[PDB]
Amino acid sequence: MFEEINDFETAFKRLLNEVLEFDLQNPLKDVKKVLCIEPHPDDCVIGMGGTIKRLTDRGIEVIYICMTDGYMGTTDENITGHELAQIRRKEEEESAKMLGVKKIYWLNYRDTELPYSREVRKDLVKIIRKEKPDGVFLPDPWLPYEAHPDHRATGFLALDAVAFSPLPNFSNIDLDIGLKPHSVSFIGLYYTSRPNYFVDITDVMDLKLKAIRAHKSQFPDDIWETWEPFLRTVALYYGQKAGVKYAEGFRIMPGLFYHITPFAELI
Amino acid sequence: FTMFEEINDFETAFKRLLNEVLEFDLQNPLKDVKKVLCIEPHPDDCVIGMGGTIKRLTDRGIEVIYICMTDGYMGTTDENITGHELAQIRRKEEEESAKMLGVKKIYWLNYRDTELPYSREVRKDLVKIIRKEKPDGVFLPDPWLPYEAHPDHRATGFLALDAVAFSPLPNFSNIDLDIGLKPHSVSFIGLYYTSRPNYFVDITDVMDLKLKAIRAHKSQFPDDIWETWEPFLRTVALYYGQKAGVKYAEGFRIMPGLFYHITPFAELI
Amino acid sequence: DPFTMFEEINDFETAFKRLLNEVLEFDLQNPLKDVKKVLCIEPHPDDCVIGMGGTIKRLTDRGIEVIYICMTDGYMGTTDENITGHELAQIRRKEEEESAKMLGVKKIYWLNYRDTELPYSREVRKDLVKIIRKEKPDGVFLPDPWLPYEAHPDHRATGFLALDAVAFSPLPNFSNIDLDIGLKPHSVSFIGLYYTSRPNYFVDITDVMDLKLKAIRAHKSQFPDDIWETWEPFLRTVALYYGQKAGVKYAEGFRIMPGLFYHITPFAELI
Amino acid sequence: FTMFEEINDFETAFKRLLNEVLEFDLQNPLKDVKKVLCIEPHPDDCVIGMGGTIKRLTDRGIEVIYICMTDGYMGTTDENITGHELAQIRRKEEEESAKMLGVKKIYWLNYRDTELPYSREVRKDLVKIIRKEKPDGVFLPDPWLPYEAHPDHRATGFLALDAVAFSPLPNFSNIDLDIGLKPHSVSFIGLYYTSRPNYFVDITDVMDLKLKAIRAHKSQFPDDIWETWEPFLRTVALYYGQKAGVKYAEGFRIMPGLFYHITPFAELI
Amino acid sequence: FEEINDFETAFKRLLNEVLEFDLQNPLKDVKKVLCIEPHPDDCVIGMGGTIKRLTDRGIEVIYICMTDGYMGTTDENITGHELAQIRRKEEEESAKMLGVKKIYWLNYRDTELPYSREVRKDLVKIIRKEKPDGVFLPDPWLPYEAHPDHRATGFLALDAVAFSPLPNFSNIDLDIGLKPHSVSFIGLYYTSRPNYFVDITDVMDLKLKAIRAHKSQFPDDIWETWEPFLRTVALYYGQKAGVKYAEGFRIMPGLFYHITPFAELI
Amino acid sequence: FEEINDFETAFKRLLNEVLEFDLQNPLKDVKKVLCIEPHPDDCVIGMGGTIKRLTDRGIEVIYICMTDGYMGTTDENITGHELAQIRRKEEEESAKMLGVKKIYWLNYRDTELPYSREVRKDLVKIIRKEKPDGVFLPDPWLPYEAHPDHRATGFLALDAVAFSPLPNFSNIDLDIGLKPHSVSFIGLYYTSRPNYFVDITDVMDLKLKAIRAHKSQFPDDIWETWEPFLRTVALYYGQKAGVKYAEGFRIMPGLFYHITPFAELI
Ligand SMILES: CC(=O)N[C@@H]1[C@@H](O)[C@H](O[C@@H]2O[C@H](CO)[C@@H](O)[C@H](O)[C@H]2NC(C)=O)[C@@H](CO)O[C@H]1O
Ligand SMILES: CC(=O)N[C@@H]1[C@@H](O)[C@H](O[C@@H]2O[C@H](CO)[C@@H](O)[C@H](O)[C@H]2NC(C)=O)[C@@H](CO)O[C@H]1O
Ligand SMILES: CC(=O)N[C@@H]1[C@@H](O)[C@H](O[C@@H]2O[C@H](CO)[C@@H](O)[C@H](O)[C@H]2NC(C)=O)[C@@H](CO)O[C@H]1O
Ligand SMILES: CC(=O)N[C@@H]1[C@@H](O)[C@H](O[C@@H]2O[C@H](CO)[C@@H](O)[C@H](O)[C@H]2NC(C)=O)[C@@H](CO)O[C@H]1O
Ligand SMILES: CC(=O)N[C@@H]1[C@@H](O)[C@H](O[C@@H]2O[C@H](CO)[C@@H](O)[C@H](O)[C@H]2NC(C)=O)[C@@H](CO)O[C@H]1O
Ligand SMILES: CC(=O)N[C@@H]1[C@@H](O)[C@H](O[C@@H]2O[C@H](CO)[C@@H](O)[C@H](O)[C@H]2NC(C)=O)[C@@H](CO)O[C@H]1O
Ligand SMILES: [Zn+2]
Ligand SMILES: [Zn+2]
Ligand SMILES: [Zn+2]
Ligand SMILES: [Zn+2]
Ligand SMILES: [Zn+2]
Ligand SMILES: [Zn+2]
Repeated sequence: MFEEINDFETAFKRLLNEVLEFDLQNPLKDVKKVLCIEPHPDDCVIGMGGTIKRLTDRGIEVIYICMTDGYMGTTDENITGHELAQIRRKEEEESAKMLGVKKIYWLNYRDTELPYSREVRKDLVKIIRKEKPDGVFLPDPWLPYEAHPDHRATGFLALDAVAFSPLPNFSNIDLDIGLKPHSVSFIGLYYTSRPNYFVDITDVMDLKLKAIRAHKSQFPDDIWETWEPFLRTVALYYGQKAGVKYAEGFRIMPGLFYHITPFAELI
Repeated sequence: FTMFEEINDFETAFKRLLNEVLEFDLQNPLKDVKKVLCIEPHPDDCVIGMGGTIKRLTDRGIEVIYICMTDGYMGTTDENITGHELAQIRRKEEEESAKMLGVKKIYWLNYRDTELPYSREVRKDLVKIIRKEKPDGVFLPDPWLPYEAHPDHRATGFLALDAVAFSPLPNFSNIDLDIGLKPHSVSFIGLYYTSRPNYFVDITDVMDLKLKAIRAHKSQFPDDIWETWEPFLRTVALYYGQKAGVKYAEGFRIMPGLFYHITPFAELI
Repeated sequence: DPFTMFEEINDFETAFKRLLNEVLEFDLQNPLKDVKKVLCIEPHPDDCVIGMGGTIKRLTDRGIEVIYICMTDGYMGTTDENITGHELAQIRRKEEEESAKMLGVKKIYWLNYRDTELPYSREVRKDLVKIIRKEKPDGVFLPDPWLPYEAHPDHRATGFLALDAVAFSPLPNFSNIDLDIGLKPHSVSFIGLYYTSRPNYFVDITDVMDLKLKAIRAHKSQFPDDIWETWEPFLRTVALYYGQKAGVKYAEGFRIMPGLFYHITPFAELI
Repeated sequence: FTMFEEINDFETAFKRLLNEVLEFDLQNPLKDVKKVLCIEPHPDDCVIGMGGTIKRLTDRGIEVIYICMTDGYMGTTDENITGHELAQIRRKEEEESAKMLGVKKIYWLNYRDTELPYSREVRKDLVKIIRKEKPDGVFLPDPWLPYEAHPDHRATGFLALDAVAFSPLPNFSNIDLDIGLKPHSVSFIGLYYTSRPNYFVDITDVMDLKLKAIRAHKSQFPDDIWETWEPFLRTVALYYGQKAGVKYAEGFRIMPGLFYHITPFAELI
Repeated sequence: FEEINDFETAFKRLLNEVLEFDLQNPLKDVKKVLCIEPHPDDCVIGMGGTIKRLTDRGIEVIYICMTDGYMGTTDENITGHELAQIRRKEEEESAKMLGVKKIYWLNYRDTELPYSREVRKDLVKIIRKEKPDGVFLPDPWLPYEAHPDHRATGFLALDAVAFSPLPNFSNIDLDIGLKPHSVSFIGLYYTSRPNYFVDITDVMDLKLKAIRAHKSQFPDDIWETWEPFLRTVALYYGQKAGVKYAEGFRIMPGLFYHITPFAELI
Repeated sequence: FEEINDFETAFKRLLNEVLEFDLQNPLKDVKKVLCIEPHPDDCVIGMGGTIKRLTDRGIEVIYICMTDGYMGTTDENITGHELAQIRRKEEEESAKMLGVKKIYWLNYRDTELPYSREVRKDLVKIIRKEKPDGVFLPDPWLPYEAHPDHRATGFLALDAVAFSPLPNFSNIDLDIGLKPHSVSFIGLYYTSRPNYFVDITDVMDLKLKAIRAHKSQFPDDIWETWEPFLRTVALYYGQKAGVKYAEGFRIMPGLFYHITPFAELI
């Protein structure tokens, strides 16, 4: 019912606490397996590398999905995109090990050329339906001034895949060959400007930064002079709001708030 | 009139632009509207979004036509219902919901749920209807609604605005003209499902009919589901209500046509 | 980048100020310092003059080369049932050539994608990069694709495509045939967003306003007297909005940020 | 109509299928046709392809409507003519060519020369017209013409056949119905520009008018060009002529609608 | 590695010795086949007789239906959504009459079947799961075939067969269990250039009854024209096979579907 | 001279006098040609012999490779990214053996070559720069060609040739220096309807060695079947040219690629 209620603030608090059982305090309660979905090789480590270490240690299985092949990411006129792909595959495998990640799916869409297509949704759902994960981390597609199409696409496609994985009529051949529908229990947005849940990474920062530099191709010493200070400044932004030094921010909301929720911004 | 060049305050020029130049009436914005389109992504989006307001407009004697972008093919967790069945069902569910609110005509584009293109082709389909029904008003979902993760919603919002904007251009889908349909300018644009509403409608009296017209969509709202949705729908009506100083309201964003293009102060309404 | 350790910082506000001033050398005060050549990228014929026509005059006068890229052909922009889109294109080409001269713009590239039908495709990125790589410009102006309530697809597309083209122009693996036929990669030094609701850098145009408005009306097809009764007051009201924030009468606003902030920068909004 | 199962020769069943079951009339195939569409990829394709036949049909009192798929934007080597100019020009050139042959109405889709999609959207546009003009006949270029390297031609051929086939299905572009246009079945399909024609038309009397109506397209045929095209166009008319036992003829391939689907003996006509 | 100097010699040696191409008994070691149909009814109309004979000889036959049949009615009262639901049941009944147990439905909309990468990926996924020995698909080179769903299905089928064995193609299929697969046999049905026939004179009455199972597609109005047609087709194929009623197929070695200028000579 | 009443007369006069079509020595004034190949190896397999002979007679030959060869291995250990890198080196070595110095790589992915406007624009850009006299491309009408990248390359090549001289097509090409260009000669390789041949009996062993340069595509397993095939192809072409081993091409006037119902008669 809820007919008896006359205040919005009352109905809001009752909707989150009683109806949805939304737990912002310990939101990872029953999570044994998560997917981290990264646009490019290095996006998971840069975005939430610290948190992935902490989850790996607490004994939680972490699987990467890498949307693109990193083909474009060099100014060096001597490295063909084909070489760079081969390289950045090895660089992610090394970064992965340092953080405790064992499995990585490679979609192999070309860097800069990631469709916001039905086909890519179907690919992501196939994996979600197989690995039956409890949680999914994906980049916030509403991050202001994000000018990289592969990031915007990955964010939207991830949410669509999460939302449609439980619908048996969606990519129905997945069912006809064994894969049953699946509902993810937890959705975390990384790389967000409106985080509502933080993770202290002050202890783990040095490992995070070493696991980033594992991506040698992306971070020679030239480049690293600018990126190290940046990455620290990011951790401090998140830290300020979490009252620690170095933190990683995430936006966590109930699945319901990703649809026709005009008060979604109030968490 | 007197010279606009003479103005030195923005606040002055702004108030003069809205009141004198545009004649923008936030007070009674539906003044001369005899016919409106409500554009819904899925079967149930009109009734959930602005079902109350549709009843009130139907009663005040205003013709209300639905355009449904998709067929609802995907919207069941029941492994026994093919998308083809569910479409057939949700067509009947919208026809029943429609009658309860006083809506007589519904156009079905029949784009598949989850597979609504943001294509030129879909704009052409919407314009064709607008040009035929010559409506005074169009309601459509705010495509800028924060955290809206459903592509069919984002698409419908953008496509609707594009269709409104391009319906009056004779060079757009010119075959429409060559077969009878003359260009048309809509007089009124309302965004429903918005987090930035500037105009409200008391629905406290009509809430029980609205909720009954939602449950008409049996396939979407068994009792399991309805335990969570009823409280939600009420919480939404209260959010809108708070800002309108009533209990249960429906919010809309209404702006002048001009503000949907290169208007850096559009947010200030 | 002096004596001090970046690890030793415990305040965000400190690290932020040090990132912008020392690491990035971000100059919001005089951001155009060493710019001899800019591209202005416009969705339709008239978008450059309406958006930043004043600023283009001032840059032309200070001796800076300004090149237009026009994404579309303006084919759709008339209610007159007698003008075919093919006529209107031909017309608006001449109207932009006249507007261009009044502002000191000599070169204009026409992509000739049809008005209302501008793809957000790879192909269009390749076209923009080709030009950037040829003209090796120091600066690019493009419309803010995050402008609230912008309902025109050609505007949203142009904004995104422009940023992508800027970002990918320096990657030799992107449209590699461009290289194989002479065009070397290029890094733009400056990015300005026009038509933005979050400007951080202004330009007094109070002196230039009357020329700007005359250069807009050069687009006769788009601004008969009927229409102009509503647009003149609007355009002035816009200049005042920007003016208020710049403490002058009539200004043009731009959003200028470091290249890095267009990617995974959660504090990008704080500028 | 008497006892099909007891046939044991193919040749018998074939002759009975064409004569009795389909009533296929290769002799006088235009019997009851009062209105036809000629579908041309570019401005000039109808006059070059079947200009003579169009004159003869116009004279015998039959209404002939052009559909032009593209705008001709690309068709000049002159570095001074923008595609926008050339479109405007070739529109006037087709209007003058049209009058010389007795054609009053022309639909312009305005897809750009070289950029004609083989999309669903273009089928929907063609069906809209077919459903309005309710024509008895449609002429379109044979998409199986060997070594045809122009995509706009291949596309137009396929799209035309699809539009003919789908015009009578009420579930196809259903909004067409919801706004007045009822389904329509075309009675006659003619392929022009074909290497396997089965029906000819003497144009020996009309040739000089045809050639004058081609040159109406000044932009496409200066004197330089015309030195090579006039002899070509005559050589084509002779190829068709040889098979029709006249001097100058126009060839068409006419088959029953059914043979455009899963007909392994389609080639035997 | 012979320096042979006649083409006719090298040709006969290529087919018989190098490729072991058996036009005589080409189904030798086939325990499982896919029949790929554009629309519900295309398998039964095309090769319904042959499917019965393969079912009886104990061979597993699986249907893949590309489209939903949404468009296939002139009746202004039947929504495409109804017609889909109906034609699903009609194919299930037709299927049983011929001994077909499993049917995959891609549910691409009738008239709207993309020739996209995405559709290739869908077909490969199935091929890689069912590991079939054989695939039947409609000849995309059939002259005057004006139905896009048919042309598309033909091309997509061949592409799927060709790419199913490449581990780099739709690599996620592998990462979740499905290993690459090489089909051993490719049959084109609905072809004007058949090189292998099947007597269906005994089975014809069942075939025709299994077609009429598709009530929506064949009321009595329509059936007056289709029955004679379907018989005339069987006779065309029959004439070349020296029986009354036959079904024709084009069977070639995998290799001949690529850069083979003498492919036509079989 | 309108007053002709035989077709055969007008036809012979059209080819000889009006068009000056020279099937006898069609390469007369050609100093530079493009060979357009779908995959790395398609030029050497298709017309490798002819490329050697043109290189020797002092004619510049440039390759355009549409795809990256990413898919072309059954080996589950080679990522497509590795295979691309490899086949680049394999084509560079094959190229040198035949006298080819320059190669353009479009880097569209194997199996994923769009028949898009964008790809036409890419090909025209090159044609307009290199101003070649001749272009060789695979016959898109080759019967039973089931590889989409081949069909696409054929069509795209013809479109690029046809549109390179139109200043309104990809107009930015002009605005940055590249003037329009008309190719003088079009040769279709990999065709079943050739009208012009080239003896390669002398060059065969080099051709075959230049093919095997593509190690990734031709281990010894594979080569057992391909060597006999490649010889059988050369013999097919040879038979019609009255030599042992030949390469066939279809050469027609530019005009015959449009609305020419007698195009087949050459
Ligand atoms: C798009 C833009 O202007 N921002 C730049 C980023 O694109 C860029 O990120 C890197 O871009 C490459 C090009 O596509 C990618 O291959 C690479 O994966 C990606 N790296 C990350 C961090 O995801 C960064 C750093 O090069 O600079 C921005 O300015
Ligand atoms: C996108 C997301 O994660 N949010 C969920 C919504 O997608 C979902 O909305 C319903 O989605 C179906 C799938 O396409 C539609 O058929 C149906 O019309 C739609 N309902 C509405 C209100 O339009 C809702 C309901 O399950 O839950 C969200 O969390
Ligand atoms: C309502 C909406 O979505 N936007 C309208 C605009 O379309 C329109 O702007 C003009 O649109 C034409 C059609 O695409 C363009 O050709 C024309 O250049 C464009 N003008 C500018 C400034 O770029 C305006 C003006 O009528 O109204 C908007 O509301
Ligand atoms: C495909 C090819 O290379 N053949 C040429 C034709 O494509 C070409 O056709 C002409 O193409 C122009 C640009 O697409 C069109 O504007 C023009 O209408 C069209 N001609 C006709 C009569 O349809 C012809 C003519 O230049 O030459 C062929 O060689
Ligand atoms: C293009 C044309 O004129 N040929 C017609 C066929 O397209 C048509 O095929 C039928 O099309 C329906 C709509 O796409 C399908 O639902 C239906 O399954 C299909 N029939 C078969 C046997 O597959 C046929 C039959 O109406 O008539 C041709 O003339
Ligand atoms: C389509 C089909 O069934 N025929 C096969 C050909 O497709 C195949 O060609 C090869 O395909 C690979 C995958 O795309 C390519 O990487 C490779 O370049 C290509 N070979 C050539 C000659 O270019 C051939 C050989 O693998 O076998 C046919 O059976
Ligand atoms: Zn990234
Ligand atoms: Zn919805
Ligand atoms: Zn504009
Ligand atoms: Zn043409
Ligand atoms: Zn069919
Ligand atoms: Zn190849």
